[PDB]
Amino acid sequence: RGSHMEDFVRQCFNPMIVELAEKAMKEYGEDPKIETNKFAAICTHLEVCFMYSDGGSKHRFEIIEGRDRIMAWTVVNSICNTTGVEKPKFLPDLYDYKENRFIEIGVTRREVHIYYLEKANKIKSEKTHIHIFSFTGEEMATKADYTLDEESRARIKTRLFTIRQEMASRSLWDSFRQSE
Amino acid sequence: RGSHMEDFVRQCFNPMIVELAEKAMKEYGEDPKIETNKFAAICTHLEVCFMYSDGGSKHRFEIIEGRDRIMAWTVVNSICNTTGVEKPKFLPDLYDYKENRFIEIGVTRREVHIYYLEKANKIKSEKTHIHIFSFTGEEMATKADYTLDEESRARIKTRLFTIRQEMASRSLWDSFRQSE
Amino acid sequence: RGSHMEDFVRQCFNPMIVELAEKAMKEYGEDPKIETNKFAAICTHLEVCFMYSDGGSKHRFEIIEGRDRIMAWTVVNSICNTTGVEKPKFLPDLYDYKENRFIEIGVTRREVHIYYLEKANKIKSEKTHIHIFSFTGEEMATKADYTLDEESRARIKTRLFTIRQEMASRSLWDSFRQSE
Amino acid sequence: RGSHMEDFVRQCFNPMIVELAEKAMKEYGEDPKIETNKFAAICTHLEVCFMYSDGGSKHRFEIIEGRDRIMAWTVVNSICNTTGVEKPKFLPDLYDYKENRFIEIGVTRREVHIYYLEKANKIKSEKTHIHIFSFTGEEMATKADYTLDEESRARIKTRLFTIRQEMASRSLWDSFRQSE
Amino acid sequence: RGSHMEDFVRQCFNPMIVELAEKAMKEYGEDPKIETNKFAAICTHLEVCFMYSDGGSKHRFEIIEGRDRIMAWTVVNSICNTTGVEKPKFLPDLYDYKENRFIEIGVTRREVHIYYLEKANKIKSEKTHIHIFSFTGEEMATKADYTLDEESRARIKTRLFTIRQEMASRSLWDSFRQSE
Amino acid sequence: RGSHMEDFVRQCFNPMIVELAEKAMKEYGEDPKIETNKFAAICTHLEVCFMYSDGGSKHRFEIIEGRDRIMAWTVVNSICNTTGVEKPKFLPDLYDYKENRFIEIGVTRREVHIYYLEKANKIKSEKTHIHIFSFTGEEMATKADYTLDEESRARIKTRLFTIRQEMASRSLWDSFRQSE
Amino acid sequence: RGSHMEDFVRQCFNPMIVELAEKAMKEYGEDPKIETNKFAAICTHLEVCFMYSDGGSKHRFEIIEGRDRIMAWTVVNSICNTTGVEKPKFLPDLYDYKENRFIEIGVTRREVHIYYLEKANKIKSEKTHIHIFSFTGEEMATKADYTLDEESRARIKTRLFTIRQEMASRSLWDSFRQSE
Amino acid sequence: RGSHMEDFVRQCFNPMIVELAEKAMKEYGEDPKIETNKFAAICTHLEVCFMYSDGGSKHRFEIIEGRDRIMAWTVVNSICNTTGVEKPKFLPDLYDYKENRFIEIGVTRREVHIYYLEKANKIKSEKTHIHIFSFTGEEMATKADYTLDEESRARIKTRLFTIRQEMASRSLWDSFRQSE
Ligand SMILES: COc1cc(CCNC(=O)c2nc(-c3ccccc3C)[nH]c(=O)c2O)ccc1O
Ligand SMILES: COc1cc(CCNC(=O)c2nc(-c3ccccc3C)[nH]c(=O)c2O)ccc1O
Ligand SMILES: COc1cc(CCNC(=O)c2nc(-c3ccccc3C)[nH]c(=O)c2O)ccc1O
Ligand SMILES: COc1cc(CCNC(=O)c2nc(-c3ccccc3C)[nH]c(=O)c2O)ccc1O
Ligand SMILES: COc1cc(CCNC(=O)c2nc(-c3ccccc3C)[nH]c(=O)c2O)ccc1O
Ligand SMILES: COc1cc(CCNC(=O)c2nc(-c3ccccc3C)[nH]c(=O)c2O)ccc1O
Ligand SMILES: COc1cc(CCNC(=O)c2nc(-c3ccccc3C)[nH]c(=O)c2O)ccc1O
Ligand SMILES: [Mn+2]
Ligand SMILES: [Mn+2]
Ligand SMILES: [Mn+2]
Ligand SMILES: [Mn+2]
Ligand SMILES: [Mn+2]
Ligand SMILES: [Mn+2]
Ligand SMILES: [Mn+2]
Ligand SMILES: [Mn+2]
Ligand SMILES: [Mn+2]
Ligand SMILES: [Mn+2]
Ligand SMILES: [Mn+2]
Ligand SMILES: [Mn+2]
Ligand SMILES: [Mn+2]
Ligand SMILES: [Mn+2]
Ligand SMILES: [Mn+2]
Ligand SMILES: [Mn+2]
Repeated sequence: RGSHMEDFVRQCFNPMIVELAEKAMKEYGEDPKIETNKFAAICTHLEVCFMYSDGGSKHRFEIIEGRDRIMAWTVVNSICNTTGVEKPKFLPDLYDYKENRFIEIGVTRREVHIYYLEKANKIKSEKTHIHIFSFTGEEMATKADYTLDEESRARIKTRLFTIRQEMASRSLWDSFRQSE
Repeated sequence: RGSHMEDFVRQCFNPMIVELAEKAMKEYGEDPKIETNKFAAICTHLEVCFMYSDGGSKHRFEIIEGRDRIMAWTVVNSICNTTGVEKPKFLPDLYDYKENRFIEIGVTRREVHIYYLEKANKIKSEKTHIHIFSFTGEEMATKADYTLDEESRARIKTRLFTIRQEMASRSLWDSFRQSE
Repeated sequence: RGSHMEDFVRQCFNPMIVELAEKAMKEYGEDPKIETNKFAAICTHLEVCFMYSDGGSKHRFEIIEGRDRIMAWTVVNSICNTTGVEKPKFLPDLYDYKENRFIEIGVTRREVHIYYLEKANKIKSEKTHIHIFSFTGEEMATKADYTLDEESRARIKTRLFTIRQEMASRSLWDSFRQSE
Repeated sequence: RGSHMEDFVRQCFNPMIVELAEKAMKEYGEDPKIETNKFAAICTHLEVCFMYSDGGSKHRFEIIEGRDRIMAWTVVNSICNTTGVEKPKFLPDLYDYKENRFIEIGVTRREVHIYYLEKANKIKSEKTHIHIFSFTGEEMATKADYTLDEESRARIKTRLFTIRQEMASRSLWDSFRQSE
Repeated sequence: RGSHMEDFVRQCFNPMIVELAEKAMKEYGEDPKIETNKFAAICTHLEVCFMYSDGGSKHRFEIIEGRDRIMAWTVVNSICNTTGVEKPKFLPDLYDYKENRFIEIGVTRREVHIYYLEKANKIKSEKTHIHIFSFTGEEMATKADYTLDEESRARIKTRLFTIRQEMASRSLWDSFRQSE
Repeated sequence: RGSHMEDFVRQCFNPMIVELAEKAMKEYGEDPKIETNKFAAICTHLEVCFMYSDGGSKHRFEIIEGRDRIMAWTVVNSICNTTGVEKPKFLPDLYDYKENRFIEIGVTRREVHIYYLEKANKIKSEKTHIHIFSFTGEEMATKADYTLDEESRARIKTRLFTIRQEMASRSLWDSFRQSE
Repeated sequence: RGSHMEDFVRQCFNPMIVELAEKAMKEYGEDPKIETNKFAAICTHLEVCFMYSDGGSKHRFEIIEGRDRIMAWTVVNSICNTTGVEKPKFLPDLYDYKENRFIEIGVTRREVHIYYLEKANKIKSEKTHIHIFSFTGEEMATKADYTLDEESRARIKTRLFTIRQEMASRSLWDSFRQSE
Repeated sequence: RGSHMEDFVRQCFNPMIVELAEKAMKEYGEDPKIETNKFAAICTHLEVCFMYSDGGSKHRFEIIEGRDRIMAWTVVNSICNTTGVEKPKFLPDLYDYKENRFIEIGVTRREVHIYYLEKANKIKSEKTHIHIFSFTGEEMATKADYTLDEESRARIKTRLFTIRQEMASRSLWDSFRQSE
């Protein structure tokens, strides 16, 4: 195939992140060698999810994203059958042991307002918290509750804009934006 | 022997946990290859004990469980001869340097109410704190003092229900429950 | 799913071997959680291939098995376009830099005579060397040329019979044999 | 070349620090083998920058110094395009996610009063925070805001005076002072 | 020589601790193979010093003990020439960046009251803080200021009584006590 | 218990060797804390077995000693069912893939002539090769076939005499000799 | 800059190789970010040099390439002043302790005949051995003496053709060939 | 002290070598901080001894140099009491299990002829093999038997001349030569 995007994704993200995004796509019948613009998105979404859980206390979050589909639903059941939160219809990204809610992390190339509206329409669970990030530096969260401290969220926005700059420096950003 | 339980225990728990539970059973004349349902219990009890001490401050707990019988009693003596707490009749699991008391950790497959009553009858030391966990997500502690924060205890309950789900997914949970 | 085979495969083989066999099946639309008898075969075939290359000199073999389908064909092309050997129709397992030939490694649960005959009918390349191993301790190679020393091949047969014993000790061998 | 300074710098500083200072000089057309007094300064400035970021919270600082010139400006842009701080004219050393400002770290062999005055004249950005350290144990910061706790800044002053003592013990301090 | 004490010291303490105590004795013309009772004391004193600095914040303490005689005095000078504290007459064990004072750590086999009185008579520096521990579980500190939290000091007392029990279990404690 | 032997064994042998000898004794109902003279023998026998297999080629030997009783018999069966050698009545120490025979390694504190005669009377398998070492530097092997090169066997004799010297230097050798 | 070549070079070669080629170019006033086609050549030449020394015995070769210019000439002097070989006019790549000669390794994108002729004209040292490799699988060496075994040289040719295939798969080979 | 030699020795030799030479001098009442020219010699002698044993087979040599005085004599006794070689009067450097003799390694700054004559006069053991190296590239061995292959000895001579060049590049060689 030989995509400049694919080689950039392998140089941009940590090797363990690339491996999980590969397993995530293959589990859903997708090839990172051809769906390279996607490939960059699951890597980006995975890193943001891991930096998100890195914020806060040690035992605060339970990481759902990055596990296999069967195991992620197993941990979701264990969380629901121990706390009492209703089972979400779709797989969330994290669970906040401090606020007692599931968190859906979103990373958008378009306006934060549109994605969240698209995400909120999907999740009929209602109780699931939504937190959206953009590649321009904006963010949007449910009830204006941004969960983490400002410094942890600012670190995520900075990294997102760095991925955007490195992509545009290789003339790959325009195709990345016009693909979501 | 070739027990599905034994292979599940080795896949479910961290290798160091399995090694300590093996040494614990062998020290008391028990073979994990035949007493597989037990084998899963010492592993579960060991992990809960280690996640428990992982909660709280750095120097808060002294881990008694997981040591050899002679060395565990040596540390118990050192704690008693330095603080002044009475020597317990039976080996506890942890010592809380913050609350100045020994902690007995229990993990039950039956109702939390029965196990604690069974545990409290045994410990005539009285001063020893009891903290029970169940595979269904409930917990019971002495004087309603649960020692740790809610997030640390919720992480233990979630892991316990995951072990239950993985066991039932292999048709091994029913024999595990009807063996305590 | 919860298969005793799946847990045995994870306990029997080295973790890196299990990961490569997982990626190998998923690349060809197969799930190790349901195709557990297969899952044990790619792991077994992978280990035999790696012990095979472990025999002989340092730079003797080029390992084709265990790579992704695209990369394995890239190395096959490089070997053909540098030595002059004809491109095989199917992906082989190794290349012998000493004998200047590709090697197809086979591991059979049935009689070695049948598998090799089945393998030789497939490879019209003719030049590709075939080396078959069985779980009973027999082996068969092209032109009676067994490539490696007797000690290296004996180590492979011993390991194969150990996998057979561990499988039969868990009542999983009968289903493994009646599935090839 | 064979400079006593060069061998002292390699023995005094951590190997990773020496490698970054080497790459920093070579990127700007300087050879650490001849510009040995300089070589000791970029190493010293690099370590102080890393101990500075080591103070405070986990996600507090973004380390600009120690990166390549192109990548450091990329992170500066990402910070400016996400928070809104004006782009500084010169490359700073850190960014404080807590106070929302860039920090310029200075290490002087002369009086702290002169260096800061020289530094403040250069940075027309105004918003950039300046923090100066000396090899005698004094420090000077903008608006008397020293950012970190006293213990973290005291650790930096102690290390600086140790470098001075080790240098003077080798008769290399006098040439180091008369070279800034 | 073949001393039971020497083999116990190597089994009781961490290997890095044993190496530093060896270098400490040899620097002062002492052989751990014959002065085995001493050998156990520098190891004990070294571990207590390291557990002491392990208490408190990250940048709180500067470890003087465990360095070579020349380097320890270099760091003492740097601390004195940066904070302003008077140079102590004898080498202390730690410096408290929080309380701005040097700390002398003592471990006694006799009554805590006698050792501290012996230590206080030696240090004419006056400003140096003294903190004594005993193998029986008692402690004594200057101005009743024990610097660390109760849990960190209780961990040190517990370890000291464990060393006493292991020594007495080998009939080596009586000679250890009658040698200070 | 507090045995000088036990502390010497932990200081003399590599930690992994001590762990295997511990598991070996406990599997056969023996406590290394009281049976200390024995404890030194399984450690010595284990190291000699590992240095023995270290001699020769890479795939030459299959290590039977050091495995659990069930797994060692599994590998013995695999070797017998693949080569054709008769199943030995007692567990041997190694299998020689080069000479096609099992090897029984013996380490004696008495005369090599007596032990081998005692060993040969036990093994009715006849085909099993016997190789005896002594703590004085002598050795005896079946059919005068010493399997390995002279340098590898000389390294084993040297190590054995070093263990003897270290034991006698602690007045533990006399009890060690009068206990076989 | 954002070159597809630069990202491919970082994905194709081992990270340590990329670091040495970076230091090699910067030492000679070249930037791998703009001279990307070159950047791929020093990486390729470096790997071939390291695989070359990997062939043969343990102490056979002394690696000159990959060191700094000053240190490489130091080792060249030591080799000349100990064996007696004349000092070469230009820095070679290796020294063969077996054949007692320096080796110049060449990797060409054009015909092997032209490069060697260009190389031989440069080296007036005459005694220096020349060994050329091409990306098509051919090789040329002085006096038809190819130094290493066929398997080691075949491994180098295979890797070279793999780099060519990966480059052409990204449409970067044509610019790579038309740049030597 | 601050010696350019001391800093060069720490930069020139591997850290483990420097630590052993430090322990070797301190065991004999010598300080590497003042006896810096010596300090460079024990490091040089230690490395040559380790490269010497690195030549030849795996179990060929027993390394005597680099151990403590008591332990080195213990291994010497074990070698003498197992092979039968007479106990040497002075501590040798290695034992050759292949040739059955002790080896004394010498490194001279003067003529090889003088040192060996000085060494041979000392060793009345006669059976001990002597092998001398010089910093100019010459060597001298007993009975013209140089033990190792030419390539292994040539690697030692090359390293010795590199140490000489690095020393002379720092104006430290002249004092090093005029101190033996
Ligand atoms: C759809 O196929 C895949 C499925 C998974 C696992 C489940 N998906 C998520 O969890 C998830 N996916 C996305 C996402 C990413 C790229 C394109 C489209 C979307 C919608 N954005 C999230 O925020 C999120 O949480 C992983 C990779 C895939 O390619
Ligand atoms: C009984 O034999 C063993 C003894 C030990 C060490 C001492 N036991 C405990 O500390 C302990 N045991 C249990 C426990 C676990 C399984 C079945 C029955 C019980 C009662 N539950 C605890 O809560 C606890 O603290 C370890 C493993 C054994 O199999
Ligand atoms: C078929 O789907 C898969 C394909 C691959 C990669 C290509 N296959 C081989 O290379 C290969 N496969 C087998 C094999 C293994 C199990 C069942 C059936 C067979 C026929 N036996 C070989 O000897 C061999 O060389 C890996 C795992 C798969 O499940
Ligand atoms: C000038 O050439 C180099 C440039 C860099 C990168 C950019 N420079 C800094 O960031 C920087 N330099 C200095 C500095 C250090 C030594 C002498 C003179 C000065 C002025 N003091 C800082 O405080 C600082 O922030 C690194 C090493 C160089 O040699
Ligand atoms: C005296 O010779 C040695 C000197 C040092 C370094 C300086 N000494 C201390 O720092 C120090 N020594 C002791 C100490 C320990 C054992 C016996 C007697 C005493 C008095 N108790 C401390 O509290 C302390 O701080 C180390 C080991 C020695 O053997
Ligand atoms: C007997 O109980 C134990 C059993 C094992 C495993 C099986 N035993 C051997 O394999 C084995 N034992 C011995 C041996 C060692 C000490 C005392 C007596 C003897 C006779 N000498 C061998 O040469 C040998 O091969 C390990 C440790 C034990 O304590
Ligand atoms: C003399 O004091 C020390 C003793 C030792 C251990 C025993 N010495 C040797 O083994 C040894 N010494 C030397 C040597 C080295 C420097 C100056 C003088 C000499 C004569 N040359 C050898 O060849 C050798 O074998 C180590 C370091 C010392 O400083
Ligand atoms: Mn998700
Ligand atoms: Mn999401
Ligand atoms: Mn317990
Ligand atoms: Mn319990
Ligand atoms: Mn295949
Ligand atoms: Mn195959
Ligand atoms: Mn800067
Ligand atoms: Mn600065
Ligand atoms: Mn002290
Ligand atoms: Mn003290
Ligand atoms: Mn045995
Ligand atoms: Mn035996
Ligand atoms: Mn070159
Ligand atoms: Mn070249
Ligand atoms: Mn010597
Ligand atoms: Mn010598």
